[PDB]
Amino acid sequence: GAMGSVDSADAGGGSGWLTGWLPTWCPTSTSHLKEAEEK
Repeated sequence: GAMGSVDSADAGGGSGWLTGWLPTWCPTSTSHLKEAEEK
């Protein structure tokens, strides 16, 4: 599985093609408090 790194927001989520039709390029991930794992 893939995972982001650091960003704020660009896309704002998905609806169709965003179901996995792009490379690691996904700044939409506004995460921060990832589960038990490497930060």
